[PDB]
Amino acid sequence: WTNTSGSCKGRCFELQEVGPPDCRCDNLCKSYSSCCHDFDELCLKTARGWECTKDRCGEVRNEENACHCSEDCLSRGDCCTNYQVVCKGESHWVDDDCEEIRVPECPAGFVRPPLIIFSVDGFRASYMKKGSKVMPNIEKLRSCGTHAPYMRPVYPTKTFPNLYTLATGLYPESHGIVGNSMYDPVFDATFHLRGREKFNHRWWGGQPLWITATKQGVRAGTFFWSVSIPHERRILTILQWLSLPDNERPSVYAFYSEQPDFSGHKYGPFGPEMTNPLREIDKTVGQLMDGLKQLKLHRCVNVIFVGDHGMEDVTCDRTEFLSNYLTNVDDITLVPGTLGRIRPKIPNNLKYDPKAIIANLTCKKPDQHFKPYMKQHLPKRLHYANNRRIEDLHLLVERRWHVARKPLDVYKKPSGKCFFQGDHGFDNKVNSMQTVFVGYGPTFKYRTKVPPFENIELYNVMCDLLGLKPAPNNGTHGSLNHLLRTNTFRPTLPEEVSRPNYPGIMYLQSDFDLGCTCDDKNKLEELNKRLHTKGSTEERHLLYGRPAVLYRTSYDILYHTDFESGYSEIFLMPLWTSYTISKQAEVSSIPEHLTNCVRPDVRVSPGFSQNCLAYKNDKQMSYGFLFPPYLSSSPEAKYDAFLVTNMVPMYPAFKRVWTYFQRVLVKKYASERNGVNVISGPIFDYNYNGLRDIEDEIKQYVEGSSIPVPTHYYSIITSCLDFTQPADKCDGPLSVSSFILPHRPDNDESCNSSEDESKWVEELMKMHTARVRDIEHLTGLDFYRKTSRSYSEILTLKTYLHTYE
Ligand SMILES: *[C@@H]1O[C@H](CO)[C@@H](O[C@@H]2O[C@H](CO)[C@@H](O[C@@H]3O[C@H](CO[C@H]4O[C@H](CO)[C@@H](O)[C@H](O[C@H]5O[C@H](CO)[C@@H](O)[C@H](O)[C@@H]5O[C@H]5O[C@H](CO)[C@@H](O)[C@H](O)[C@@H]5O)[C@@H]4O)[C@@H](O)[C@H](O)[C@@H]3O)[C@H](O)[C@H]2NC(C)=O)[C@H](O)[C@H]1NC(C)=O
Ligand SMILES: *[C@@H]1O[C@H](CO)[C@@H](O[C@@H]2O[C@H](CO)[C@@H](O)[C@H](O)[C@H]2NC(C)=O)[C@H](O)[C@H]1NC(C)=O
Ligand SMILES: *[C@@H]1O[C@H](CO)[C@@H](O[C@@H]2O[C@H](CO)[C@@H](O)[C@H](O)[C@H]2NC(C)=O)[C@H](O)[C@H]1NC(C)=O
Ligand SMILES: [Ca+2]
Ligand SMILES: [K+]
Ligand code: NA
Ligand SMILES: [Zn+2]
Repeated sequence: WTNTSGSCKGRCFELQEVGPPDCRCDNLCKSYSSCCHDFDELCLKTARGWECTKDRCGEVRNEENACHCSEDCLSRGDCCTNYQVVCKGESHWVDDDCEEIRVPECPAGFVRPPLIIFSVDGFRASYMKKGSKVMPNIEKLRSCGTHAPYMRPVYPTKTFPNLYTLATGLYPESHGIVGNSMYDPVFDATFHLRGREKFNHRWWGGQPLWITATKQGVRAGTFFWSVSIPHERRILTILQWLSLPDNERPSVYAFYSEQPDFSGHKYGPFGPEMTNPLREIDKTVGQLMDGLKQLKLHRCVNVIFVGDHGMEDVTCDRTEFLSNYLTNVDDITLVPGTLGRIRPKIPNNLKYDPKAIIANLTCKKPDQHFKPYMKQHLPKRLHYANNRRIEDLHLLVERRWHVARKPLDVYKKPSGKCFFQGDHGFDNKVNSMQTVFVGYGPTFKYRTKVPPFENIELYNVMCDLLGLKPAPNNGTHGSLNHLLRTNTFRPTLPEEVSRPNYPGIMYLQSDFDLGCTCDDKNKLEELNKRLHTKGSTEERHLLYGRPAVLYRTSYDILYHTDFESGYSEIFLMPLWTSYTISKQAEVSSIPEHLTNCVRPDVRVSPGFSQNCLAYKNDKQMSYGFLFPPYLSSSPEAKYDAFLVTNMVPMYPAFKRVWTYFQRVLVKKYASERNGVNVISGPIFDYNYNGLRDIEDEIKQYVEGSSIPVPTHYYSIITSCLDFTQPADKCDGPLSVSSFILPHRPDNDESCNSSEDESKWVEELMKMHTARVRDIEHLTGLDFYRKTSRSYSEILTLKTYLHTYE
């Protein structure tokens, strides 16, 4: 219980931690119904508005006013933000020319540049195009400071998961806020935007910036504002805080704006009605900057202007209804809209039949505007599976569409129209969902554009800007060093844990009883005394050094004319297979007599090899090769491609994808990019946590054997950023794209897979694009260790995501 009888006198927006039975006066008390009885009259003053007027200059101080224009206001930090402009002939910050801030210029008493995070809800990246015509203050931050053309949010692209991601550097599956609404089957409770439940700390995991700061003895302003506090008051409060005594003043502040999200929902992202909301946000920014200038802090503070997600054209007319697919939608609960999450309406209902539901939801309309996934089958880049609050059954919705349970849930007006024309929440690589980032201040670079990056990266950077050590998170610390003038983070290469063996030719064909047969032989190669020696293999095919193995295991480096690989004696297959394909490379066939050819590898003991018998006996599982016979450099070299040490288990369904990739796409990449270097390999993620499985976690083997089946196959395709130089002779920055393809028994994901592979395989691969960094997590390997670039540049490269938008 809170004793509301107390008073907020001399306590307004106090940074003091106060709890029951004492009443509060902080910027969140209203949200807790714990404000002292006079909080509003003493703390939310509104008299005379938010701006000084000529007739107010030098006034007698009336403590009833919202903000002051009296002579003493400056030293009290009470002035309306335009005080000096109206009353002292100064210029608005926005009218001042941009000037490089080479070192912080702070009043005495400031030991470090404060950080102010200015978050705008639903600010689509492309809104920035509206330029100084609409947002002159924001355009000055953007053009003069450091900006990205856009920033990638996390899925789902809604506000709660994104704001907490920004605060923690964690994926939603790790921090717990996996949606604006969610049900936790252990709590048996439902979290909603509206309601008290969300205030319960049990929902919020990880360690958000304000906690990290506090634990390390750095003072944080309040990172939450009750909706009833007008933005002008929030700004005045931050400026008031900044004027506090040296020993009370916070180092980090957060402003939040609910716009332009709401206007976007109402009017759509391209409505003429969006201009007004944008003007208002810009005005608020101008208040902050004017205020800062008044305080002599405009060349002292670092400011981050950042959005949580974008906004797409979505209207009532574009709603799919589950009732068109399912017989009883009244027995399920659906988290709806721009994503779908499905569970039984009655928790734990025994009659719930997810296999039958998914079957009815799979490719049943030719223009179907969503796709069902068991969560473990969602593209790995989304990192949306490892949490009990994430339903097993998910619907990825097509941009511009909604999914609903039944037409009852949709409310057309007499106009046949809906009240909303905008929404968001879709796949985070969708263009419309991209949001904004600008950094401005002494620690950021001047007039610099940086490539787009993910919002999970910012937590490390804000820690850097505040001299803090970040809690464990999903950012890659250093990948954003290029945004900063100073306070960069010097990364260190992870230490290799397992050294490879380099087995020579040791066994005889006679030693092998694996059930493998090859109808032909290359007897010439038996005469090559230096067969499979290093030679020039590593320098042609392993361009960026061997991947470091970062866990305890036993593996062999194997050399070949056309490829090199790191063969695991434990998983019975390569951890990685690396090869270079030149722009002019020739594609050839697998000779008919070699169709079913598999050859024992005399470098590796029979006990550490797969056996073809398992494959012959398993009527569902077939096999493929990591280095493709199609790209052999000669008929003689092609024999290497059929070694049992190049073989991996693949469902025929998957082989349709993989063969198209091996035979058609790699060459196409080489042709388009002036040669490519390829590293491919297996991934084991049976418990869908985005991390390499230990042996105990692998749950499927080839029939009758201990050959483990990968849940995915990866490929990393590198070339020279400067496409005029061949991949193998590159002098500068690299260009990379990667994939993590799901290894599945069918192609149900691909509604057109009945057609030729040229009609559907690439579409599938684009959906499963990935960062090299994703693959590192899933494999425990570390790539690009030997290059001519800085470690920081490599880190950036590893976080790159080729989105194909
Ligand atoms: C993204 O980055 C994060 C952070 O580094 C990585 O997540 C970490 O993964 C490691 C390795 O598996 C886990 O280590 C295990 O930790 C457990 C117990 O740890 C407890 O205490 C820690 C530290 O105080 C705390 O962070 C953990 O919090 C989890 O559980 C809370 C209560 O349920 C929950 O509120 C919170 O959201 C978080 O849940 C998430 O993680 C758990 C697994 O712990 C998972 O089941 C859940 O679905 C969420 O994903 C926890 O109380 C030890 O017993 C083990 O021995 C082991 O050391 C870390 O716990 C985990 N940290 C966090 C915050 O998630 C991700 O792997 C990385 N992702 C990728 C793809 O790289
Ligand atoms: C709730 O708050 C009010 C105001 O703080 C408390 O009223 C005071 O009670 C003390 C103790 O009897 C008196 O000496 C003061 O005169 C009261 N203050 C005023 C301004 O009237 C009240 O006691 C609190 N209720 C509790 C403690 O449960
Ligand atoms: C999947 O869709 C089929 C229709 O294609 C549904 O089949 C109906 O089944 C009910 C009994 O469950 C029958 O009375 C109807 O005659 C069937 N419809 C038709 C037109 O064949 C089936 O119910 C759906 N299953 C789920 C899980 O929703
Ligand atoms: Ca795993
Ligand atoms: K088979
Ligand atoms: Na299909
Ligand atoms: Zn919204």
